[PDB]
Amino acid sequence: KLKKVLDKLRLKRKDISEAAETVNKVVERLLRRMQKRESEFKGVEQLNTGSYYEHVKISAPNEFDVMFKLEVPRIELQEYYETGAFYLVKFKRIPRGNPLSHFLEGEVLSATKMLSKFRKIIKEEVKEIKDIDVSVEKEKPGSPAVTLLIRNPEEISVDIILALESKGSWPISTKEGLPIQGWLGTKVRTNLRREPFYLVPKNAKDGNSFQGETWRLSFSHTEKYILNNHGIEKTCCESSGAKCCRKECLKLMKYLLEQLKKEFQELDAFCSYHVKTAIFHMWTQDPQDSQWDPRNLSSCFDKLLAFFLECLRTEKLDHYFIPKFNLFSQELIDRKSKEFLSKKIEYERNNGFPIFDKL
Amino acid sequence: KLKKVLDKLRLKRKDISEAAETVNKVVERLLRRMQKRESEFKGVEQLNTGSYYEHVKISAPNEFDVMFKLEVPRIELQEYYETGAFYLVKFKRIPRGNPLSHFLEGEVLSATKMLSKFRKIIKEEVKEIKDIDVSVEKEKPGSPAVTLLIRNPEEISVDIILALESKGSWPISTKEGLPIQGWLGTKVRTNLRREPFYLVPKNAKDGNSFQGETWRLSFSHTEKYILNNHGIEKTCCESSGAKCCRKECLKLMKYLLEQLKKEFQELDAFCSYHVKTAIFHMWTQDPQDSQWDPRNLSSCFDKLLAFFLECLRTEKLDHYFIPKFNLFSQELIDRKSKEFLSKKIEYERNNGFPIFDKL
DNA sequence: ATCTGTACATGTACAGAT
DNA sequence: ATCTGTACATGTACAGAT
DNA sequence: ATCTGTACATGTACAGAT
DNA sequence: ATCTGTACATGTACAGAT
Ligand SMILES: Nc1nc(=O)c2ncn([C@@H]3O[C@@H]4COP(=O)(O)O[C@H]5[C@@H](O)[C@H](n6cnc7c(N)ncnc76)O[C@@H]5COP(=O)(O)O[C@@H]3[C@@H]4O)c2[nH]1
Ligand SMILES: Nc1nc(=O)c2ncn([C@@H]3O[C@@H]4COP(=O)(O)O[C@H]5[C@@H](O)[C@H](n6cnc7c(N)ncnc76)O[C@@H]5COP(=O)(O)O[C@@H]3[C@@H]4O)c2[nH]1
Ligand SMILES: [Zn+2]
Ligand SMILES: [Zn+2]
Repeated sequence: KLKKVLDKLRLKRKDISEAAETVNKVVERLLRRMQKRESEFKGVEQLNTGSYYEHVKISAPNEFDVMFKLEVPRIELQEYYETGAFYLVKFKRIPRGNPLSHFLEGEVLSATKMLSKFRKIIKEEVKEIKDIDVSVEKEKPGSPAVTLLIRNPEEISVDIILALESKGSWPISTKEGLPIQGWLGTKVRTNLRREPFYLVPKNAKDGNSFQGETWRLSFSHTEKYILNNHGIEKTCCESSGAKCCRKECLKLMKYLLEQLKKEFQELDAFCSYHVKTAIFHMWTQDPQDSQWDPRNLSSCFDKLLAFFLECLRTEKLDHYFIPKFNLFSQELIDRKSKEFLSKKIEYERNNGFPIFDKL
Repeated sequence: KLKKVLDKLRLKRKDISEAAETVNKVVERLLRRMQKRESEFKGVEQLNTGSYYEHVKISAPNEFDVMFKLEVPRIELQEYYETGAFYLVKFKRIPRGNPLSHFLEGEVLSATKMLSKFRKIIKEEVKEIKDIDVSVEKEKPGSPAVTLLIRNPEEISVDIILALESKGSWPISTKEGLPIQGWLGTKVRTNLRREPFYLVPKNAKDGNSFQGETWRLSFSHTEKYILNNHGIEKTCCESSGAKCCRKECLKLMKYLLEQLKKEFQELDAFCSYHVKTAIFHMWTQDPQDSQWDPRNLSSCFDKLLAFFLECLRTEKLDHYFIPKFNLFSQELIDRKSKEFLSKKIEYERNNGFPIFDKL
């Protein structure tokens, strides 16, 4: 039943090969451009993130996410009023003459300006490439990405995401986040929090305050580690261990949402990150690998579904790394929208998911 | 029962404080002296190893192992007669002002010369210490250590072990070693094998060829890791996890052997590394954390005893990292000594462990 | 001036103490 | 059940080197 | 400092086994 | 139907070389 759907969603070796050689050509070229050109982004480094590199991409290999991360030195952060996830970045002491002088304002590092130069460089280099059909997608407000459209023959999107890499303690808003103690352990949590944290040029809204200079926290690196080290036993899904169905529940849920979203404009507010967050919480609630036995795929998916509905009903979905940050606040997502998704999901669930059969 | 014995073997904090303050001073001063002038050992680095840092030291904190390890860049290893564990080290390059030219014995690096110099410097530094009563112990045949004897009132041994560090991949003799795949897993094993490997002086005084140019492999770093990360579950012995009794079993077995060795000179051939190796094999054999439940301390200890007895009776105890290196070979330990230990352990096992009550 | 090796600063798992 | 000393990892300050 | 080489994890594919 | 085992492919870490 769901086995058949997973067979459908499973990427094909040839397709992965073909898509990857092309994306890697383009990304390589861009990345070389960033340092080989005496730019203000010299020293930038590649970190692949997201579904494809987490092995939870479904249907086709047509979306690739990449961070270009730049080690900015000692910076001071300021919480963009009690969101937890948004900040203004100032320099403790401006060492001066540095690459990012012209991105500053009043001791503040403007996300908009820096992103716009990043973008300008990217468009410029993209015009300079002749063996691949590749263009730059129109900018979306509220997006930290510069997105590329490649037509191999087939359509592939690539998000190039500029990120500041900071090596200090994680911000205090994350102190109670990443609650993996009973699941992946305290040693894993402590190690993960010894890793750098990332800031991303996503603008905060209202259109009120310092919208354009605002950055946002990102833990794409931590999420990648988790997705690939997801068991309570060290050998989960390893060649000398036993398979679980955690990844496949993520795939099915992502598929449900993708399908519902294709059909219904009313679901625009919702996204795959909501599903990823919800399953992270579920993996926390039920840490034992035995609670994700492949033979229990259906019930596992069902429990995931019920949890998601609960989140819609209570209108609460806390960011996994930032507890105070409610992804389903009435501010972010309209109540009517959550009732709508609730009803659609309940429909599909109660009728053996007809929408898994269509295209 | 055995729990009361473990209560007796538990180290006291006040003792730990006292011993560690002194040990750390002396080690600190030696490492610093090595790091000075134009000594051959400049660049040497410190790695604390063995029981005390594995948290399996018993009775008193009166023994400390510390590795002074030196990276040796270009390096070629020749195996010593298919023994798996023993090698000659050759620099197939030119000195270029090499600090180790002085120890070169025509293409090869001499263990005994290097050790001799290391030791001479240590002795010299120890003379300049007037705070505490610390002396250098008479050299022991077959020992890669310069041993210090500190009278901190209480007598304390500090083994300063000279080591060569190579960052290349491990020698082929270890390919089928470290069989942790069904226990700690493939990712863990790959990571450990990405770590450097060590070489320490064999320093036998037997009389055989290449006696003073023979080094032995060492993985005390890896062993430390395994001891501190010993569960199939990432949360084993953590604060949101379940305690197991693996280390407690190691403690009991170490204690049985120590008591017997102090009573009977017949057991000089045996050492604690034998029980460490046996228990690593047991942990591979019985990988589930539920096979080391604290409630089953007697059973677990007993199965360990049973296993160990067979090793004596079949004359086989494979080095965990080097399969073909048999620690109980006829050539290392006499059948009489093995029979003697077998009978001692059998007796102990079948009559309440009276030796646990001694002293 | 600027640079950087050394060692202090901070955090927490582990396991003894109370 | 909580409190707490050691070992250990990583971030960062500044003296003395350049 | 930038790059290639090596090893092995993560995947898919598909013929022969259960 | 599912499992197993071999072949096939990419992603990622990091030693070591110029
Ligand atoms: N990845 C991610 N992290 C979030 O915290 C987040 N919050 C909302 N969303 C939305 O989920 C959807 C799917 O994300 P995808 O990864 O496929 O592409 C994302 C991703 O490649 C990148 N991106 C967005 N936020 C971040 C982030 N915090 N860190 C790194 N990359 C990010 O920009 C793309 C678009 O972001 P948005 O147009 O703002 O909204 C996304 C998107 O609609 C998020 N997506
Ligand atoms: N650690 C260790 N690794 C071995 O492969 C080995 N083979 C035999 N032995 C013997 O176990 C006994 C207890 O070891 P301990 O750790 O307390 O002190 C050891 C330890 O501090 C150190 N040492 C010995 N072998 C090594 C080694 N291979 N690597 C690092 N250090 C070592 O020098 C001390 C004396 O060594 P030996 O007199 O050669 O024989 C030892 C010892 O009699 C070994 N011990
Ligand atoms: Zn798994
Ligand atoms: Zn344990």
